Amino acid sequence: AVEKLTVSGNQILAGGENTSFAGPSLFWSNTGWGAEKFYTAETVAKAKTEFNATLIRAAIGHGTSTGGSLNFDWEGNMSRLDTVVNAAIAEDMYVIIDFHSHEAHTDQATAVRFFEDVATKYGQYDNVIYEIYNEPLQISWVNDIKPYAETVIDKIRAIDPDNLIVVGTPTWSQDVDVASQNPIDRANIAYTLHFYAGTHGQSYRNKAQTALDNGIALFATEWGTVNADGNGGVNINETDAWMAFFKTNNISHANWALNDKNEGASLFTPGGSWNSLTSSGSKVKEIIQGW
Amino acid sequence: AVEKLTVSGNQILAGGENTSFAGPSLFWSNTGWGAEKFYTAETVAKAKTEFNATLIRAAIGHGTSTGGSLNFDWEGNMSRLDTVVNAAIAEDMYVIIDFHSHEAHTDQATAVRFFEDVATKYGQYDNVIYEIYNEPLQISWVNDIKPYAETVIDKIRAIDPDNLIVVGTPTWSQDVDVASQNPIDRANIAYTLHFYAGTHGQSYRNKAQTALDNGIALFATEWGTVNADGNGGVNINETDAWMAFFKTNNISHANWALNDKNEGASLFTPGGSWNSLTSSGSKVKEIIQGWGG
Ligand SMILES: OC[C@H]1O[C@@H](O[C@H]2[C@H](O)[C@@H](O)[C@H](O)O[C@@H]2CO)[C@H](O)[C@@H](O)[C@@H]1O
Repeated sequence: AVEKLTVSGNQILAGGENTSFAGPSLFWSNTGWGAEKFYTAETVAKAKTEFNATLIRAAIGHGTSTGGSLNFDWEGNMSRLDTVVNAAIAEDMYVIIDFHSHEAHTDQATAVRFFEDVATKYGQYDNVIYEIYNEPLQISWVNDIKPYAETVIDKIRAIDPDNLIVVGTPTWSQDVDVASQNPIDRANIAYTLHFYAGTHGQSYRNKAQTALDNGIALFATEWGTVNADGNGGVNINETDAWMAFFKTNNISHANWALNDKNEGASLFTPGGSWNSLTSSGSKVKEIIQGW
Repeated sequence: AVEKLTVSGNQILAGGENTSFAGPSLFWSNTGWGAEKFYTAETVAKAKTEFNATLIRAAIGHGTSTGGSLNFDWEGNMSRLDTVVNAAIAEDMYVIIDFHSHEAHTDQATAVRFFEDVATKYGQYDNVIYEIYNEPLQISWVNDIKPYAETVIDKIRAIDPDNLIVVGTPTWSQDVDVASQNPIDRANIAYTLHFYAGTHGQSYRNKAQTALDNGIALFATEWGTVNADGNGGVNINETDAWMAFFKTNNISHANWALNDKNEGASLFTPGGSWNSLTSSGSKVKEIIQGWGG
């Protein structure tokens, strides 16, 4: 079993203690996107045996115009999620159930369906973390994200009252500072912080520091060692700066992405696996093993 | 009236004869979960006229941290159970009173309260079948489930001495083979077997075969035609394989679930009922209608 997660001030506690966890985020679960082969019990086990990962994020794709997402293949995506969640539980790892969307607030009925479903099927497990809105775009925290979050949090809690729920923030989950000015009034809520080392520097970390200073807990559910588009070279200086920042603030994180697509963010070289890591994968392996 | 259910060897006898019954299992009775609307006398009557169902399972939600369960709304869940039980008696159908939990052994005070109340109110009826622990998880049969079971069975039996009590087994009630190695020394006790056609096949039937061969009777109080992930299509051939295994061994069963949630296991389409069945609903209706009721 894993320790239950709760929020106290700007800290997420595990079994009542200050600590943090590191693991990989699976790539989009979308049918046709190539990462389906990774949504397996075998891969979840490998994340643990190879990197000593303590968590794994299931990025269940959502989007009314996003091919192969929940809007086009509910069954396939939900089946992949089920496989990963059950494996995570069996491996004593946390599983971040991510409604991987950039438009959750405009397709609310689908979001509610997704969350009532996951809360019903997996809510009893302390391993389960709900990530209700991956990456909101340049929208309003108070008027777009917050109302949607309150609605979804309440729908989830009518089924599963105990849990840590991580809420996306404006501008691809960078504006944790804006969210911190008007936090959500519900128990155990953390806020999403996303960054890509080759694009987001100190100024982005400053925004995260502001959020922590304002009293909200952060969870970096997705981050890359490369550029913001998921490609390019590994920026060690910025990656190390960000990891140091996370370590000294007990911020848990999931790296993008356990996949083999021909892009720098992939942990594996194209058609490769755990024995053929990319430059990003090699760095991520050390970070996770050393966490 | 319905025949008295007893256990002899690995067989459940009705009035002393070998036979089995089939019917639908209602979804979680929980307040706010959308299935409360199905816990009605009309639904029980319709399960009989539409599907020829001879039983109906009332899945009364339980969970200290399970929203809308008996722990949060005692009266609401109990009232729904009451409506279904009385209708079952009025329709000459068996009613499986299911303490729908994944944690009964860790909240025994609630389990005892629930069972003493139900045994006191409905124990006089032979229609009543007690299912004391829906689905134990990764726990011990000998160290966790069995002690819990003996305690609850004794609490029930002190009030209602005649009835069939079905006990959950490890790993979502799949480990009947494990339970068969150390059976409970109480009269008329059957053991729970749960499976989903799209996920569990011959290896799971083999575990059940091990249990039967070891001397214990089984009752498949919950089963689905689809994948265990609740979604997906109906696996016709595997469902038939399981139904043949049940028919030949006279194992009674309740299908999951008489509900309208948009998932493969629901018998009905969203906002639908008896005249608007899902692919699973059509298959389940076929099985129940031709079972023997
Ligand atoms: O290859 C599948 C799909 O990828 C899309 O880009 C991804 C990118 O690979 C991933 O790293 C990032 O996190 O998300 C984007 C999608 O927003 C690409 O845009 C699609 O054409 C392609 O089919």
